[PDB]
Order: sequence, then structure tokens, then C-alpha cells
Amino acid sequence: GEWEIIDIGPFTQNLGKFAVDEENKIGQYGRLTFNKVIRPCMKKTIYENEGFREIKGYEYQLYVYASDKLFRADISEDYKTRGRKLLRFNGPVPPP
Amino acid sequence: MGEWEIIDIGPFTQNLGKFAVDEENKIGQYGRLTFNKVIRPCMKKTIYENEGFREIKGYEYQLYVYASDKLFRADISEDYKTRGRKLLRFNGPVPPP
Ligand code: NA
Repeated sequence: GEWEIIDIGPFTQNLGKFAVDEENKIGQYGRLTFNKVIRPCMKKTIYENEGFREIKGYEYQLYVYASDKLFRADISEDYKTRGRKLLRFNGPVPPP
Repeated sequence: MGEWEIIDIGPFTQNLGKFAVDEENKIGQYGRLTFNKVIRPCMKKTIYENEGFREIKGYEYQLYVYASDKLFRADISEDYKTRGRKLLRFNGPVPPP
């Protein structure tokens, strides 16, 4: 797929909240509090294995502050189902 | 202060991956790695001087680096004036972009 840098407006902040809420169901870090998503935010547009530029879905790479610690979260979104999944959540990591 | 962009993966970028692996070989966390190549996407931050109007103080790069058949994430700083570089972080294996 292609990658681009995207804004950290409300839509991006809500991806961060999604990531923290999903990580809180897992419980690996205990109960995290969402603060904010920071730059840079990277979005991948994913195409079907067949055709040219048939959009399957999206992936996001976020830097998210939760409980005052910086994490990396990877999120997938399927175009047809509108379903979001937390793929990975790791850290704490140093600031970019 | 600064701006992020996606950059090409030409010889400037590949030499950043080489630098990253040579620096990581000095640290030794992964033993002795053999640099393969940098893959897209490569991210570059241009950092501005704290002295008026937009003047470049340096760069930060975040790269995906294949070394010894394994993918790592590397963070590199480059000072604008001296062209000196610092490996800030080298971690993996990481999932493919
Ligand atoms: Na957004």
C-alpha cells in the first residue's frame, strides 16, 4: 500500500482513544488513561491482491500518550466492514 | 519545531541504513549485523533553529532497515551544520510496513 503523513485532528485523536480503550480490554499495561496522539501520524492505504487500486482498508501508526507515557499503536480499519482493530501496542518509547 | 515528510529511498537514504547498522554493530545488542537495504516508508523531520525565521538546525529520520534478513526500526539524527549523525534507537525485529 502507499503511506502518507496525516494530521492529528479529532479523527486521529479518536484513533488514539480507540487504541487505549482496546489495550485496556487486553489489560497488559493495567488501566491506561488516554492523553493525546502526537505527530507524526502515518496512514497506509491497502489495495486488494486483485485489480488496480481496489481499496481493502487502512493501517495507522500512532504515537499516543497514555498515563503520561508514550506508546506506539498500530490500528487496522477494513473499508467494507468499517471495523477497527488494534494490531499492536508497545512502549513506553522515546519521543519522535 | 519542524515538519515531517515521507522521503525517497535513494543512496542518501540507503547510506542512512548503512550508518544505522554500523552504529548498531558498535553497540552490539543484535551481534554483528549485515546491512541489506532501507525500505519505504522513510520519514524525515526537518528541525528548525530557535533563531527567528525558518533556518534548518538538523534532521531526524525514522527508517525501516533490513539487516541479517531481519527488519528493524532505526531513528537517526543529523546536525545541519556539521553533518554529524547519531543513532538514537535501533529496535526489532518489527513487523513489515
Ligand atoms: Na485526522
